[PDB]
Amino acid sequence: SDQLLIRPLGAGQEVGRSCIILEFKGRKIMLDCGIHPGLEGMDALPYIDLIDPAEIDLLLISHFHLDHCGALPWFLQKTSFKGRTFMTHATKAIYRWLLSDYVKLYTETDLEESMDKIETINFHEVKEVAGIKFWCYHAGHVLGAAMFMIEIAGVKLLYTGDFSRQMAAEIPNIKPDILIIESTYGTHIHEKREEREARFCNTVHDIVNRGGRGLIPVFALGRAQELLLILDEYWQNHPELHDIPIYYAFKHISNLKSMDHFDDIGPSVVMASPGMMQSGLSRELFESWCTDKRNGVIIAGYCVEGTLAKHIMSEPEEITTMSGQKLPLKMSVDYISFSAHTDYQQTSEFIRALKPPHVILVHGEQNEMARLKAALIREYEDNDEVHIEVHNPRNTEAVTLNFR
Ligand SMILES: [Zn+2]
Ligand SMILES: [Zn+2]
Repeated sequence: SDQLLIRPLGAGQEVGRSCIILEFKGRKIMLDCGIHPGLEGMDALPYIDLIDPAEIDLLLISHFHLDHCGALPWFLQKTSFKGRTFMTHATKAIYRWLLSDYVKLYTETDLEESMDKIETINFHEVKEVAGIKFWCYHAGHVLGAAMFMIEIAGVKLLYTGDFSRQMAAEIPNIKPDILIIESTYGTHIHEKREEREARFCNTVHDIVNRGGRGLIPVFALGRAQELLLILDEYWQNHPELHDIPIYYAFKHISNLKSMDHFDDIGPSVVMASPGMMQSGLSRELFESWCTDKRNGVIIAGYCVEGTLAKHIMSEPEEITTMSGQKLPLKMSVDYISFSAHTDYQQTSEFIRALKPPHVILVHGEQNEMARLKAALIREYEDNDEVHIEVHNPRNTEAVTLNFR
């Protein structure tokens, strides 16, 4: 029998800095290498100290979001890592653009110097490195997102990275022995898409109707363009809103460039990034509008601990200006999901289709992940013909499996 070891260095019982180590029959693989959106500098990095970069044969990146590849430039240009790295074409493209803008660990120089060290891979195409065969499936979630299936000595493991089944994620016909899957939404169930878009539109409407400024923080394109389509349509069907502008930083939406390139007048809707409001325009606008109860913000994506958007949802009496000033939070705050992750029914169905004897949960808040684990254990705790062990390792903790 051969022993297989899986160990999160990031995203273990948390969302952020996804980086999971896999060790089997002499090979070592790293799955993702991102940073924690809610942490600063070196503290926002996975615990790559526990390992020797030089011993990593393969590095696979699921998608372009920062919590999955935010720390790559650093890893590639500042450690003893001399292995091979792979991404899908689109992922790599958006990588340079996205990580660059992130540069407001490494520098613009390092990023451009890592591009050469990153190989691309097409979907449904088998690649081989050090006796490790791998290929990817569409993950849904975002453009270019991939779920890597890995095979070593006949043992197969599927890593979902981040995925959605609502472009929908493919369900592999090839059954893996091990499944590493995201736990973002835990046991939550997503509300009907139509009810979601209606509540989103009615909330935006309420804000501008009372003379308010409505802020909609969004990232690169995790749903940005989709929301613009929803609002524009709604505006078309409501002539009484034609004089209320909608800016994006279509027939009713105009593009904005900066807080210095737009007039902040009467009621309006402004969709700006970053989605989690740590800095940038979304944060500046929030700081300029938070004291007026007529205004409102609508968080349309999942927000990691440590971020302003997440804190705002706790409905604090006051907020902290980037400059350190204290401002009262009077604008309304609403949360309507559009982050594109699977909910419990979708995760459950995915796992039921593949029936992996071993399921390893990552990328989920501790408590959310614990309920998912329990609910999954409960699902197969009844039938004795399907044995599935669910693991929820903390960062640094290893899961050990023996094969053959
Ligand atoms: Zn993601
Ligand atoms: Zn993620």
